[PDB]
Amino acid sequence: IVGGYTCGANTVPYQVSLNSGYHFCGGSLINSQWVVSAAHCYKSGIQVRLGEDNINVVEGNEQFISASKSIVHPSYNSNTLNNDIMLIKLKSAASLNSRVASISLPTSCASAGTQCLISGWGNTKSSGTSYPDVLKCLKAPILSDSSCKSAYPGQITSNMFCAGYLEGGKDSCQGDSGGPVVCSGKLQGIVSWGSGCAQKNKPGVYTKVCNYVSWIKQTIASN
Ligand SMILES: NC(=[NH2+])c1cc2cc(-c3cccc(OC4CCCC4)c3[O-])[nH]c2cc1Cl
Ligand SMILES: [Ca+2]
Repeated sequence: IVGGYTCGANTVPYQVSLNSGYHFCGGSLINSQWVVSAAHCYKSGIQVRLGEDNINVVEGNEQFISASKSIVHPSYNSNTLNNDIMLIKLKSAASLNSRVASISLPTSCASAGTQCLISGWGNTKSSGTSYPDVLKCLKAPILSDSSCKSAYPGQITSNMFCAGYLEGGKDSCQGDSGGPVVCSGKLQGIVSWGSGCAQKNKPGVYTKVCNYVSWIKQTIASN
């Protein structure tokens, strides 16, 4: 997160860190045994780390659970990043409490201007790499589809939306990938892609979760 602030320990209880010997992507807990992340964060050997604040220090509240299976969307396209969503089933259910809790899936899509919270342990510099130890937060609005398409002509599908600031300075970045975009208490987006981080007129592009709720529900129900 570039231009964001320290969230505060466990203030984002649905935030998870996907770890393979180091933090590589974020994710969101949607129930005690399932997490939603981005398809481009897929790899084998994933350990899901819940209740984390400093990812390099065991401070208490952490639950480390191995992923039993990861389900990348069948129509995921790695060239366009269209359908960039993946479901990870945990080997055992997590113990939910005030520090580890799930986030609700949306019943409707959000509108432009809706302010959302994006969080993660991704890079905090736009020019260079600085990864943080604790969780960073950024409040950002969903942009209108004309502004989004004008920024990325020909690259936005109906399963994506842009959020952020066209003036640059505040944005999500690599490492925040797969993590949550929460608006009014509902998971509306997944950190997917953008041109650089916090560059002027190049907002972040997010997977539009409201278009996948029946898919998530049917897939969970059958696995
Ligand atoms: N807000 C933005 N401008 C932005 C920037 C990046 C940058 C990435 C990104 C860059 C390099 C590698 C990535 O994933 C690899 C690391 C782990 C597996 C795939 C990214 O997600 N994702 C991004 C997502 C966004 Cl929304
Ligand atoms: Ca920790």
